[PDB]
Amino acid sequence: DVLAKELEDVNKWGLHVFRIAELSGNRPLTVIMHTIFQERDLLKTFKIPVDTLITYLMTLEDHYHADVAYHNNIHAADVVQSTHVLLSTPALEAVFTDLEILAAIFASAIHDVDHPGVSNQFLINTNSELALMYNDSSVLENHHLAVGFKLLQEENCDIFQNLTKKQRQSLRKMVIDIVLATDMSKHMNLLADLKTMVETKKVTSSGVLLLDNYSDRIQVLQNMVHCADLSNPTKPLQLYRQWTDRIMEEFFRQGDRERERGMEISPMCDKHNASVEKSQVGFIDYIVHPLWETWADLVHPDAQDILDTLEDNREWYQSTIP
Amino acid sequence: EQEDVLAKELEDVNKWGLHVFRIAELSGNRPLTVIMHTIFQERDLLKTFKIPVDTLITYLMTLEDHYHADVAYHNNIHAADVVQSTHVLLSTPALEAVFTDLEILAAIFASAIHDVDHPGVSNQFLINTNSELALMYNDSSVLENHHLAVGFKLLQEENCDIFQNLTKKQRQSLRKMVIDIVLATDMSKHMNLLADLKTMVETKKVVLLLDNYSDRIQVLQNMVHCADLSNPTKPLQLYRQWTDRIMEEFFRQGDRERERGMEISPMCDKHNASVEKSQVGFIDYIVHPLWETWADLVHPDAQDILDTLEDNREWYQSTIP
Ligand SMILES: CCc1cc(COc2cc(C(=O)Nc3c(Cl)cncc3Cl)ccc2OC)on1
Ligand SMILES: CCc1cc(COc2cc(C(=O)Nc3c(Cl)cncc3Cl)ccc2OC)on1
Ligand SMILES: [Zn+2]
Ligand SMILES: [Zn+2]
Ligand SMILES: [Zn+2]
Ligand SMILES: [Zn+2]
Repeated sequence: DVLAKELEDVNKWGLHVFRIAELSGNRPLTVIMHTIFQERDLLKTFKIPVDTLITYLMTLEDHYHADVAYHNNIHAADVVQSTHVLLSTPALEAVFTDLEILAAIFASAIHDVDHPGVSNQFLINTNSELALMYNDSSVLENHHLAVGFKLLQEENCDIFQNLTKKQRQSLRKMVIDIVLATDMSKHMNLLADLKTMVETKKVTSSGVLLLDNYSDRIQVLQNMVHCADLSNPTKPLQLYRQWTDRIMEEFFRQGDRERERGMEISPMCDKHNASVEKSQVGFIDYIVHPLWETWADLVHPDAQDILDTLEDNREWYQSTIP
Repeated sequence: EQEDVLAKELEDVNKWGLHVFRIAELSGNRPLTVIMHTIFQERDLLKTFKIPVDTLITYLMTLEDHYHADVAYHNNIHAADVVQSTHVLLSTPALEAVFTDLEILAAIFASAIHDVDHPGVSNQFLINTNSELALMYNDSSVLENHHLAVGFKLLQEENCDIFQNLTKKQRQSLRKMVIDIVLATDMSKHMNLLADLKTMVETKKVVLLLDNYSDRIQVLQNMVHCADLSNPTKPLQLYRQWTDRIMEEFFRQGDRERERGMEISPMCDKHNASVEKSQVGFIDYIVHPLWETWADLVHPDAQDILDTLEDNREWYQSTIP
């Protein structure tokens, strides 16, 4: 009831995702995905049985770790809802097909599933079986994908059962391309290519973005989901601070884990040598703002208020460095 | 008698155009084991790396056992041949004293495991059928990722860890080079590999000089890549055998495709085949553009390899009706 009222803001940047998580009984990924699928009419279009969709969403969400402070179901829910908003941006109206929309949203939902709360390097340096399976290359991101797809095989979980072989192949390719691009090691080349697109940006008669080949289409989708993944600092300050607390909590636990084991502590993971505020400022300056400024140019002027909030939020963290 | 003829055949171990098919029959289908062991002795790798001999043999036999006997081309003879060809490419004068013993071990081990557990079908067939392997690897270099994982997993079998006396540092560095090398054996990576090698031939520093790890690995990746694509550069009676073997494997995949109502892959249709035209195309578009560029890097070391290639191409041409 109060849930239904929070869920009207689903098309809005700055949805109260933590409140939705409390009111859904820790089912933000399920309720938010279901709402977006109903709103986009994705069950009708792709003939998804509603019970199959809910069983799958529940299974997926169950495979995010409740012990993990940042890379859990709430963050998945947030990235999903953020991608949903970015997909609705005026400059992208009627640009992407239903299957392309479904891919970006499915990709967002599965994109951190079964995340252990430690980095790829931690997994590589411990010689984990996961690093062994994936030859030390995008270990986590390959795992998120294989889990997200594998869950379709559980009882009544195949939400794609009515898609044709061509649709399934197309969808699967797009999902893999998007999630593999969520590895930060790919950040600089994604951004470089977004920049190049902005430099040679074309618009149709209808005033929306022209993307006429797979390469450019997937590039934008990768950058969109990447933007959603890195959208925390662009959110209302009250939301951004809760995300900040959770990432640091998760980073510190990795640091305590590395310390116990006599490993080099990873950057930002030392709870005894932390500058949370200084780190948020550098994060915005070197990563978040460069990316969002380029996105904003791509979809000008749709994202202007997102960028203004970003810039407000950085100044707050600056004001609060000791 | 039969043990003596093997020994005299392995004397050509340092030569291009070893009689690898003879060695396969003479060792009782143990070409990878006998050729790897010979090369490890020839290079003093058992001493340098303090690999116990029983451990080496046990691992080599284990690895060899995980190549498929029923697979016409991507079996243990192919692996023995890539191993031996890499060994010969490593001994080229232009590259003398360039690579460390670990880098040598990396390239040889990578050659050895580069196709282990190959099912005889392409990545695409595995993708299209929704196989477990393609699901695990997200349709991305499915087989090559697998080859690596199997090669490394086999070290964990009883008395198989041939890197047990390597230090933590050596293990970390070897592992990273093997991964880099085998992953470049995916043909989807051929164009960027060639281009990158073309760039290095141009900004060539000289006995070749290699500054960073980017340049060191790039050469090793391309060397193993050349070893992998060396069949047409071999004495004709060997090349003819390799062509017969790849066409048998391709036609078998075609038969499986035809069977399943799938689109038959290029060169896999035995009812619409041009073995001779395809070989000339293979040389012109892939093998010769790469061997020409390797020959340019090691000038003049690969003249005879490149002459054999140009001779074999003209032979296959003559055979076109
Ligand atoms: C370079 C300075 C710097 C500072 C931080 C810490 O800040 C944050 C970092 C991240 C963050 O890095 N998330 C993340 C992504 Cl998008 C992809 N792969 C792995 C990870 Cl951990 C998500 C949210 C944050 O604050 C609310 O990360 N880098
Ligand atoms: C372009 C025409 C063309 C013709 C062929 C057939 O010829 C051959 C092809 C191959 C061959 O393609 N080997 C291969 C490599 Cl190096 C890497 N990944 C997968 C594979 Cl199957 C190995 C040996 C051959 O005969 C000497 O392949 N492409
Ligand atoms: Zn991630
Ligand atoms: Zn994420
Ligand atoms: Zn291969
Ligand atoms: Zn091969």
